Amino acid sequence: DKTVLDANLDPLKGKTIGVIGYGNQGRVQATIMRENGLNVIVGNVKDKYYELAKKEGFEVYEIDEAVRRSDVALLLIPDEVMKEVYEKKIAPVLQGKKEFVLDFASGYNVAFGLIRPPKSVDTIMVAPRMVGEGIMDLHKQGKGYPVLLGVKQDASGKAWDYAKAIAKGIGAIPGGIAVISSFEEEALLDLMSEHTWVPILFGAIKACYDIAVKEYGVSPEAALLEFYASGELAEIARLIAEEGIFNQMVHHSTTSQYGTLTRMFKYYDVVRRIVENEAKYIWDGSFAKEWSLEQQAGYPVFYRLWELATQSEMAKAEKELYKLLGRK
Amino acid sequence: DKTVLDANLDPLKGKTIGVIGYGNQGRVQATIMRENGLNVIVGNVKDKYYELAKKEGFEVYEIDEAVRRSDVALLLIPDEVMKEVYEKKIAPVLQGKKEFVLDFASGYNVAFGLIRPPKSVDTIMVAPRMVGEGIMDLHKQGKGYPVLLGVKQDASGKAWDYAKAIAKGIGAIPGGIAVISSFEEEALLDLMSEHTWVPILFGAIKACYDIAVKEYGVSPEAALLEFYASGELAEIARLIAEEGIFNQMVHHSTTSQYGTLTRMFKYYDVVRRIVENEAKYIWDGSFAKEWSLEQQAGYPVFYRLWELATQSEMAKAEKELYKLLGRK
Amino acid sequence: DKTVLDANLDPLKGKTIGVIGYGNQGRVQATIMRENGLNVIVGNVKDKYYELAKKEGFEVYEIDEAVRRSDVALLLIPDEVMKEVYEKKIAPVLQGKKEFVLDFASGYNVAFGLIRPPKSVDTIMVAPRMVGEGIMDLHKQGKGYPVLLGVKQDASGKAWDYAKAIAKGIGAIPGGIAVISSFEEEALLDLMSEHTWVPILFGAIKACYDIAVKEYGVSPEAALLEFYASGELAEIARLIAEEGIFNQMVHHSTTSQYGTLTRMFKYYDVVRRIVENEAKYIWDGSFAKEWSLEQQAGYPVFYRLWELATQSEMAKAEKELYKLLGRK
Amino acid sequence: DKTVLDANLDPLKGKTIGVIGYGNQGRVQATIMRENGLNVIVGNVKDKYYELAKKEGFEVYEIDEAVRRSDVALLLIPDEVMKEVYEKKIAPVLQGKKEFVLDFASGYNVAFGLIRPPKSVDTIMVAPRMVGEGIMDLHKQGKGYPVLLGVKQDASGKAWDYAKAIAKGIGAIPGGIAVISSFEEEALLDLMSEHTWVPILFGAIKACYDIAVKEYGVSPEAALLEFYASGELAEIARLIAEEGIFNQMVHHSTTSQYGTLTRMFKYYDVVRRIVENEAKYIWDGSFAKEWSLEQQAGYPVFYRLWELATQSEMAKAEKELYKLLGRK
Ligand SMILES: NC(=O)C1=CN([C@@H]2O[C@H](COP(=O)(O)OP(=O)(O)OC[C@H]3O[C@@H](n4cnc5c(N)ncnc54)[C@H](O)[C@@H]3O)[C@@H](O)[C@H]2O)C=CC1
Ligand SMILES: NC(=O)C1=CN([C@@H]2O[C@H](COP(=O)(O)OP(=O)(O)OC[C@H]3O[C@@H](n4cnc5c(N)ncnc54)[C@H](O)[C@@H]3O)[C@@H](O)[C@H]2O)C=CC1
Ligand SMILES: NC(=O)C1=CN([C@@H]2O[C@H](COP(=O)(O)OP(=O)(O)OC[C@H]3O[C@@H](n4cnc5c(N)ncnc54)[C@H](O)[C@@H]3O)[C@@H](O)[C@H]2O)C=CC1
Ligand SMILES: NC(=O)C1=CN([C@@H]2O[C@H](COP(=O)(O)OP(=O)(O)OC[C@H]3O[C@@H](n4cnc5c(N)ncnc54)[C@H](O)[C@@H]3O)[C@@H](O)[C@H]2O)C=CC1
Ligand SMILES: O=C(O)C1(C(=O)O)CC1
Ligand SMILES: O=C(O)C1(C(=O)O)CC1
Ligand SMILES: O=C(O)C1(C(=O)O)CC1
Ligand SMILES: O=C(O)C1(C(=O)O)CC1
Ligand SMILES: [Mg+2]
Ligand SMILES: [Mg+2]
Ligand SMILES: [Mg+2]
Ligand SMILES: [Mg+2]
Ligand SMILES: [Mg+2]
Ligand SMILES: [Mg+2]
Ligand SMILES: [Mg+2]
Ligand SMILES: [Mg+2]
Repeated sequence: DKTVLDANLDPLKGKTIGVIGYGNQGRVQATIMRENGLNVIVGNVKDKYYELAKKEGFEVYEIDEAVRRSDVALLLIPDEVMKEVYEKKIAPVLQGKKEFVLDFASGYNVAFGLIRPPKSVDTIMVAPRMVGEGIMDLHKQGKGYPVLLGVKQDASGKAWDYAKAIAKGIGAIPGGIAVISSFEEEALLDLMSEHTWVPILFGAIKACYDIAVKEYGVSPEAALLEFYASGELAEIARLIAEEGIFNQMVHHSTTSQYGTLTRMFKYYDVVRRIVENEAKYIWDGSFAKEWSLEQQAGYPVFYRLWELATQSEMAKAEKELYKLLGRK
Repeated sequence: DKTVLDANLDPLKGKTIGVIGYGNQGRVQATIMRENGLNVIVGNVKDKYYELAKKEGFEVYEIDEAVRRSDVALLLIPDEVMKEVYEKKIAPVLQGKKEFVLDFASGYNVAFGLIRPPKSVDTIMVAPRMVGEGIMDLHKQGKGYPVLLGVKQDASGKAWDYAKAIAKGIGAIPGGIAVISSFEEEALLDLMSEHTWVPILFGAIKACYDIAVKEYGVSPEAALLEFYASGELAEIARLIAEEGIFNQMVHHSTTSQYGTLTRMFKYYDVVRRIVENEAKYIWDGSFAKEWSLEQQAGYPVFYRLWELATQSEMAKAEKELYKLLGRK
Repeated sequence: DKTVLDANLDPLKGKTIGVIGYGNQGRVQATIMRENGLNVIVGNVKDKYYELAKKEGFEVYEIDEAVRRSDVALLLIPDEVMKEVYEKKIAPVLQGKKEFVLDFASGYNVAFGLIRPPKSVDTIMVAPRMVGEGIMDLHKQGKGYPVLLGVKQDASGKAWDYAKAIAKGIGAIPGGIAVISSFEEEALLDLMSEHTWVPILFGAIKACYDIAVKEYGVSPEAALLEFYASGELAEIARLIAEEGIFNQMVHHSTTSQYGTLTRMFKYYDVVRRIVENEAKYIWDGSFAKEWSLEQQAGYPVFYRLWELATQSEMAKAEKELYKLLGRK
Repeated sequence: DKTVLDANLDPLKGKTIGVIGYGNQGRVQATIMRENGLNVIVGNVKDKYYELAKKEGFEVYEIDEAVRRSDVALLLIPDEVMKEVYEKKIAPVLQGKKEFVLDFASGYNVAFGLIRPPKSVDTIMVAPRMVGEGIMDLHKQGKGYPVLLGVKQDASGKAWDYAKAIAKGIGAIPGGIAVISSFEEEALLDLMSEHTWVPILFGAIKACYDIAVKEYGVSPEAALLEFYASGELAEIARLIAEEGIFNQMVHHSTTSQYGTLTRMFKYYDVVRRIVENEAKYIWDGSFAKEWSLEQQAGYPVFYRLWELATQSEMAKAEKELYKLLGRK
């Protein structure tokens, strides 16, 4: 199938590599690669992270100076401002090149056309799915992790070879796997989660609390303990990742199984409709517009919602309680 | 407030205690109490668990023989068959008593009237919220855990004193806390979760998979990795339990925060309606009827759904994949 | 294709066979097989049918005694009570075996999990589609008939070989055919008919009668003669089975063809919706629950409907008329 | 209650005050305060208003120069551009301070997060409800007026003391009153009016005119005279402010009272729904976004609507008429 369990490391040996940033990924992937036998450099904004990077023994020039020396570059930085940074300080230099290769962690800014490098640059993606600390939590075990790979532009007939070369250049395969997928799929997926089941889950919990309290005379403490103040969800998620989502429920009671299955097959259509709506909203590029404008206005809605959420009853009760249990 | 952080241990010292069962709770609570300085006994069906109980040094008679010797009894056994067991082998003996006390882990069978002991028995509840192994995972740390307490019938003016006595008799407070609550609240809560956000979550995930695959040319492996085959959810749940549900999201990107909050406040009404419907269905006693009948018929629906779920596309793909990653 | 026109008879020669029942199928299939050169026995409730079976020269022990002697067993008895009979008088004995094979006529009780034999028994189906008398009405002609075959559990790598062996052991192929199909498909099909076009047909006839009488001043006799008191439908059905459903209509008038076709293509969506609803109701296992409970209550609805139907106007008129025509 | 009828003047005596602007409020409040015995200064854009300010005897430096000298600052300028002005010319200087206090007239830019001063500055509000000329029209009478007060950030445990100090520093209490209220309430209120009853009123008048003319053959002049070209509304509003909204209607005829009351209680739900929608739209921060973007695009909609309104029939007729009556 489309999977790839291991591959070569030929094109990247002999070349210099440009790593932009020393955050979560940047540090991890960079240290890994240095330890994989390659000549690498770092580009960073001269601040605390720069202190830490030069600490760990990585020569760090300015961004553009690291792009002049390298024939490859990894832009391991945020998604909300990368546009301007690329426009001012990277595009000029890049125009001062002929054979180059650029790789990202996310496909947001490219899938939607906010960044359109020239045709003289092979354009690719390599994206994992962790938060970043799990990857050292796996590397010290000598394991490997899974990732997604994509190619946007090939001007060398070699983008895929560089793709798998990089893949092995970060310690994913062998030990994990590597999937090949467009920039578009990656963005679509990373967003669907952030728009569909996470917020639905949270709203459902909030509603259960509000209902139980204001309509059957229950104490906030008990509600919080049942719903999320207990680590039940965490163990469930672990068992899911280990055994399987359904096989997991065998460790539950028959009553729970019955209710859960019935209600699942009873509400599948509604959420399906919702997911359709949101995925369509995304595929078209509307959400990117919405978000970019909300940046350009001053983040008002962001502000007001962050306020409302924290000034809700549930949050205050959680505050009192977490205080009681010593939890910070 | 209604909370209780510590209390006495007076009524239970000098009396014998009857522990019915040696499963997860039974073993844990029983060993704890023995180690808390009390004279205890065990009643069990003579099978593997009986071997393990007599192994760990607990004299174990027959059930009814343990109820004749004890003035207290803890029925630490399932919720689906306990009815018959109480009718045949416990009610007679109990009628052969005057001052007795009975406590449960769950309020299902009592809140709905499937078990109505005489008026010569103080009736109570003590219910934690773990799965059971976390409690030793906390006891070896000398900590304490939270629980719920309830009283159904008082024929001694002392049910609450026995309640807190038991509470401390199992190593919850001091170290955790103890909430007081009817049998009804406990059942309502344990069920709302099993009917509202768990199945909704699962259906949403399933729908995201189905959509992404059958409508945007996406490979199954990537979908599974993004949604649940990765341990993302587990870390999120842990951070929730530690910091707070909302404060958790600070460790995410602004884009995720924005989308999540907007969509949460956008879909809150729908799930609210759903939760209303289900909670009402429960408060009335309809679900208990449904479930009892489904038992009396031969568990057909249970069977067919357990089949359909496992014969779905997502499950088969998860099978192939988990095999690849070595996960059992 | 999946069809099978003939096969072997090897595994069943040398073994003893257990036939449970001497009703329509039991007698027919048993006599056929005896005449096909096999050593067979019979198990039956000692009543009139037992008299008839021992009459026709089949040694008949008790049920369980016939299962102890046989390595195969055919449960040729009803679907509504077979559960208890299997639980009490068959499951014990079967537990007293290692290599066994069990076959049914219908898949109701198995497809829905009301009967779950051990894993040490190959489980199969062989189901024809007649009412039973047509099969002798074909055997004396040396023909063969069609059937469905299914396998639920294979503990021998041989369930299919036994399947076709049995198939030929009853005189179906060669002469007819044999289709392979799950238990589930068989039940689904046998029920869809009993829920979709039969009752719709009957209700349509009833409605035509009621309308014609109470709204255009027509005589009951004429209505009954036109609709069903005449053998028109029978000849139509015969021609359907012989030539084909559509090619049949050539023997009609052009007017009939035109009206029929137009109205058929005009009402196809409605009945489609209905059929969807009912098939879904079945696939899930709800109907089995409904029916089992209606048994457990005392067949009240059954009773009241059997009353209403017979106390309707159409039935009384049919009574008077059939009396006139000498029809019993 | 929350009201405050008079308070102290202690913290502001000995300190210098920074007044930004010399418009309606700026001039009024500044002259008042100077006349209340305080050392004050002015910051202004060097234009006509600057001429007038230096005319009236207020030393006026540049904006930032007035913020360097003052330990307090009052930003008495518009709400639509204040953002940039604060970003460029005020934030730097303010960063060059430790103990500072800032007060506004409106809470728009702060309630929605368009301006977030540091935590080393106590942030407050003092907002009246006039248009500004009424305040001298009251001061020469030695009266006092009502205002709203708010505190956004306290880094001194003294924000409220400065609040009431300022309050008395402008001649409101004693003589009027002072209410305490968040920035949020002030903005919400100032906007609800501008979105709910003003535009509804205007649309109702417009519709009455259009209807009367185009459907019962009436002359424009009469319609205009009845509806608003007469000063009826003004006298009604005055009586409202004086006596009370309802007690006002006693000076009317019984017929008017009856019709008005009935129709009021008959249409209360509709407008309630409308008001809910708009208030919700505001609380969330959507309107601020809308307005900021409409600025960033070039005020197109503003333009087109200002055109349509003036090119309507009613406006032209009003033009002809007001000309007739000599009204400019
Ligand atoms: N939890 C996470 O942060 C994960 C990030 N990703 C993706 O990788 C990218 C981020 O990777 P990380 O660096 O590990 O996360 P991060 O949030 O720590 O990235 C911050 C980095 O960007 C640099 N930076 C910040 N502001 C800058 C500015 N104004 N100008 C120039 N440089 C600036 C900083 O040097 C810093 O190293 C994102 O695009 C994301 O889609 C993928 C998986 C998880
Ligand atoms: N994950 C869990 O199992 C938790 C259980 N509870 C509640 O506690 C009760 C169950 O406690 P556990 O024993 O720890 O769970 P369990 O599922 O391990 O219960 C098995 C025990 O029940 C006894 N038993 C089982 N079948 C029996 C039968 N036919 N006849 C006589 N005795 C039989 C056995 O002695 C066995 O030890 C339930 O009511 C549940 O509501 C509360 C929190 C979590
Ligand atoms: N003729 C029909 O109505 C059709 C029957 N089938 C299927 O075959 C099976 C029945 O086969 P048949 O015997 O030919 O129909 P049947 O209605 O004549 O069944 C009566 C047989 O069941 C046995 N029996 C009845 N009550 C019993 C009891 N309380 N305890 C023990 N044994 C009892 C008797 O030995 C009797 O011979 C059904 O499951 C049906 O799904 C399939 C095609 C047509
Ligand atoms: N009738 C009104 O306009 C009232 C105003 N308010 C609130 O008070 C504030 C306005 O108060 P006023 O000064 O009396 O109204 P205003 O409209 O006369 O304010 C204009 C002032 O802002 C200065 N200014 C204008 N454009 C500038 C620019 N590009 N750069 C720097 N400075 C500029 C001018 O020097 C002028 O003094 C607003 O925030 C409003 O919410 C409250 C009650 C009524
Ligand atoms: O909600 C609960 O605590 C569970 C139960 O079976 O009672 C584990 C699912
Ligand atoms: O910000 C992202 O990209 C997250 C993801 O879905 O992987 C953490 C939320
Ligand atoms: O209904 C009838 O009798 C038919 C006719 O053509 O008249 C044969 C169909
Ligand atoms: O509309 C009018 O002129 C009023 C009347 O009573 O006629 C005063 C209200
Ligand atoms: Mg994301
Ligand atoms: Mg993600
Ligand atoms: Mg439960
Ligand atoms: Mg629970
Ligand atoms: Mg049938
Ligand atoms: Mg049939
Ligand atoms: Mg305003
Ligand atoms: Mg106003």
